[PDB]
Amino acid sequence: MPAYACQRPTPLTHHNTGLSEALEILAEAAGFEGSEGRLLTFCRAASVLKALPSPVTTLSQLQGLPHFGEHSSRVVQELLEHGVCEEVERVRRSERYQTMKLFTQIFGVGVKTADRWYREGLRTLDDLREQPQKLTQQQKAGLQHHQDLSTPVLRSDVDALQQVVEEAVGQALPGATVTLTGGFRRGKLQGHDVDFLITHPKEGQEAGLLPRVMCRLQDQGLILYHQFERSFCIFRLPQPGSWKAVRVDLVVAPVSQFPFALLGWTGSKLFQRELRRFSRKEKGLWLNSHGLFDPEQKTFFQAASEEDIFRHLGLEYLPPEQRNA
DNA sequence: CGGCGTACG
DNA sequence: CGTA
DNA sequence: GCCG
Ligand SMILES: [Br-]
Ligand SMILES: [Br-]
Ligand SMILES: [Cl-]
Ligand SMILES: [Cl-]
Ligand SMILES: [K+]
Repeated sequence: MPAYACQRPTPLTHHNTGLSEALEILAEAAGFEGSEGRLLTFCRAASVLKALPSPVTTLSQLQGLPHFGEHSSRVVQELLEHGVCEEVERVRRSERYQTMKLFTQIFGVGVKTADRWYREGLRTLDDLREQPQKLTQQQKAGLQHHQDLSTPVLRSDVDALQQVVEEAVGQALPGATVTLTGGFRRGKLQGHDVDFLITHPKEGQEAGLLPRVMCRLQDQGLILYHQFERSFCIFRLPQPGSWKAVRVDLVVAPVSQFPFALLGWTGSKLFQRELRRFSRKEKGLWLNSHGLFDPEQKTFFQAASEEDIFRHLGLEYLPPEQRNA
């Protein structure tokens, strides 16, 4: 079992779901306390279990697995022996965890803001609504739309939405294309946001495109909230006899960068962090969603495909549905 | 022990 | 600070 | 918390 998540296929559904969920509770709780290293270890350990070919039934099966040490192994041991891990349950029922989780679900609210509100004594969404002086306009929109944004969108919704986005994009710039990225490209049937990547086959024609797209979507009445090359929005999505708010991200890239942007926005979040860590630490190359830089030659690798990028990093190709780290 | 994605709004 |  |  290789040490980086980008070195191993990770499917969306797997054979260790309960174990991985428990470790991800501990990862989440570490992040709420600002312990990013511990968050990464617990996330990586969870992802190792997602990549295994069969269920873990005995503690011996953890021997030699990367990112399993004393703590993660004890968590698994307790789940295997008793069906529950006391540490995980203590986290689940703690006021700190429950409130930090609730607050960081709000669009516009990160750990730092949530922690500040927690220390100020706030605990519920209504607590925040009663103090609107404390909220940015972004947080006000996230709070108003929180209920809708808590419910998953289906792939059928995504497809109808893509058609709406494509019409606006085609008026903004004929020939420009829209590609579905994010979790739905990785095979999810349900999800909580929708990601689209926009480009044009003629290098440079995409300059200035995103404002033109947003203005047209706004004119069509589809934008419930928006604040360039990335737009993090709340869209109005049709529902039987009504509608609901959905989180939608729109990104523009020049076609020369499209393989890097697609690889970037397809995720998963942990996959991306692991891939960029691997690139820098193992290959000495600096990766982002624009390109791949050799700091010794001071050159950029001109990729024509995601397959090109994996080859250049010396990795076996992973299709998007095996990037669910 | 140091390191832990790398950007953009 | 927030977003991915 | 774990790797190297
Ligand atoms: Br590609
Ligand atoms: Br980036
Ligand atoms: Cl830490
Ligand atoms: Cl590292
Ligand atoms: K948030």
